[PDB]
Amino acid sequence: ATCKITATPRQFQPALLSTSKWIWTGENPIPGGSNIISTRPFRKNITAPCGKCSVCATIVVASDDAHTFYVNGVRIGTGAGFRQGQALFVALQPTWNLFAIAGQNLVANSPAGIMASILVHFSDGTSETFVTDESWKTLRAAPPENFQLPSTNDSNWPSAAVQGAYQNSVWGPPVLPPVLPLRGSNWIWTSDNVNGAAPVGSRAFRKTVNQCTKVAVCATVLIAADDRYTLYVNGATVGSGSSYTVADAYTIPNLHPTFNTFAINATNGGGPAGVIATILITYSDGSNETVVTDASWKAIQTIPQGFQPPLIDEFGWESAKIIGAFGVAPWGAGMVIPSA
Amino acid sequence: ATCKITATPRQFQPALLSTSKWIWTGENPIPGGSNIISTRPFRKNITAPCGKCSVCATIVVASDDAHTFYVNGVRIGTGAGFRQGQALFVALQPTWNLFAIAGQNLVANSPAGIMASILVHFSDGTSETFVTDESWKTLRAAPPENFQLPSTNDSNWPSAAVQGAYQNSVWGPPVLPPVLPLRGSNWIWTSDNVNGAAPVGSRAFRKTVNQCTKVAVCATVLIAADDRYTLYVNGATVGSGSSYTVADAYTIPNLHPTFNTFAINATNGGGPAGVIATILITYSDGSNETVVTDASWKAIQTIPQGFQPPLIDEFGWESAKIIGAFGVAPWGAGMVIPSA
Ligand SMILES: CC(=O)N[C@@H]1[C@@H](O)[C@H](O)[C@@H](CO)O[C@H]1O
Ligand SMILES: CC(=O)N[C@@H]1[C@@H](O)[C@H](O)[C@@H](CO)O[C@H]1O
Ligand SMILES: [Ca+2]
Ligand SMILES: [Ca+2]
Ligand SMILES: [Ca+2]
Ligand SMILES: [Ca+2]
Repeated sequence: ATCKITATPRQFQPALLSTSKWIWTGENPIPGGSNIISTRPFRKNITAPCGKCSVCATIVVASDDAHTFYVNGVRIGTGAGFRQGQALFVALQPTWNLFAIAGQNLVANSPAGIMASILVHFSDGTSETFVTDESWKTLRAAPPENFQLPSTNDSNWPSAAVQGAYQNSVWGPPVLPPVLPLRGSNWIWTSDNVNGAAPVGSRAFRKTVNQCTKVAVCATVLIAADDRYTLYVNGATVGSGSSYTVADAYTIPNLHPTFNTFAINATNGGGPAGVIATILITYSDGSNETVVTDASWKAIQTIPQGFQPPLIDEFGWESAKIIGAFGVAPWGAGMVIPSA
Repeated sequence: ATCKITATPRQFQPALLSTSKWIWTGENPIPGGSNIISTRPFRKNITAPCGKCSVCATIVVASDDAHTFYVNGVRIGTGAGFRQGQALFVALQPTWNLFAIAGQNLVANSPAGIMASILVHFSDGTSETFVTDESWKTLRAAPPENFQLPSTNDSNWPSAAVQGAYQNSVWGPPVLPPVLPLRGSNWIWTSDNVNGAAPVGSRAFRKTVNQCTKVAVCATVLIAADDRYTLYVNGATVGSGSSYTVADAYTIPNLHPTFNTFAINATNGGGPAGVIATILITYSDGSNETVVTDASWKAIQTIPQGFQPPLIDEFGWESAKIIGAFGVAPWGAGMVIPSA
């Protein structure tokens, strides 16, 4: 039923909308034509290719006018708008997954459509993108009670009707959102960072997530530092960077189910210093949680040997100091963030 | 307020009663004389020696007729009897600890007394024994409400009266109980142990305790194996043994506060095979929990590299097989267990 996960941490791979289609019901046989104010269901049971297990997914979804996105009966997000997609992350069942979307047209005589890409990551480190298209099922009626549940049978539902393609539609191509926000996160450092500068040298930072009653699956990490950083998860090297204007994103497909420690060695070459990160963890029940760099991280000025292992004694580590919320001078708000 | 713990795992050190005294109230000025049916309080605030922090304690207590033992206001155990002591384990405050005992004489015209040794382990790996004696406070009356709480002031209480010594009393010297029971634990192995024998070779076993809402302090481990074992905690070597008739006991004074993994490499030289263990973990709120070898342990027949680290992927590990409860042939119930 389950597969061994041989996937290991890697550079984050953006889900793209380029191959996706806009879908609606076809109540107006003109694609992109005038549609009535209405809410409509869309469903697709997506099976895993034989020989591997699905682990988690990066989702980008756009809508005219609004949407609610469900995975295996669990509401994962609500959003609206076709100028920019919405990023969502979710843990998956190993062999099949039911994706369901309630799409909503809010404006009379206006076009209606939903578009999504679902980039599924498999237990062996491969991935595959699935899209909204005419293989999805819909109804010419409001979403029935529990339409998003696997217990609902859609075998007799009609096929969704394609309203347009990524590069040929009334909507034009939605821009991808950032993989994760840095808004809501903080530049942190050790407490020797004062008056807008820190000493030259390397500093370590640690954050543990341990929800012992849940099952963690995948993490996505967005990180940048002035001047540079090396990132570890459970003692394993994830990646390194040396830019405070271009952030790096990583996928961790092989989290421990209950206890995970993120550790950073960040180095200041002189002058202002800080490290900032946003981390989203997916859980097997469809929930998630976000961790940001803030004062709940532990920090130390002289880095000990083994600073990155998960179960070290954190005696003598201090609370990290918040230098500023994302946006403050001198770094500003212009960080280049990878697309979701 | 707190100290760095430089103590590391070691062979368990028995708390001994040899220097302890029996105490009561002195309502009968004859020590060991006739006493009335009554319940009486006994209290002692024990301070840590300057320069170090107390971490946890091994306690042995005996009574005529019965007792309830409190530490910093928390009830830690109830017991009775002077022929054999009762073993108790508890986490401690770093600089001072209030020990309180409600002693009970159940039989009219009979002697009355309580006796305890408190072997305190300090953050630097040293230890010191404290005993019941005339420095404890008591009352010639039933225990007041909340007498065991630090908020009760005993400054005007009279001194307890010594009823006898370990080697000179009406009771004679209480025998020390085993450090931990093996009764209640099971011999386990991998599932190739069938028909009373297992293949020659080494097998690994893992058990994790992760109460993410509590603070773990110390563990005491009792273990034996046919033919031999090596024991690890959080990847660090604790000890080894090669006897199935003489069990080994260990103290782990430096647990991680929330996540601890016990791992065993046990080896069969041929014939019957099994490993058995009992583990007690103390928590900072005065509570504890016991873990025994049972089918909740994970086991594997080909031991992988890194089998002992805490956060490994346990895919492919099986539930350990219960060979029998402690006492079954061929090993029987005669295991020599270290004294508490
Ligand atoms: C992954 C897969 O093939 N799942 C199918 C399931 O959808 C179906 O309901 C069942 C009927 O026996 O058979 C399973 O094998
Ligand atoms: C470990 C120790 O010395 N504790 C004492 C405490 O018992 C006393 O109530 C308090 C009064 O200021 O002073 C503290 O230092
Ligand atoms: Ca519309
Ligand atoms: Ca700098
Ligand atoms: Ca008595
Ligand atoms: Ca043997």
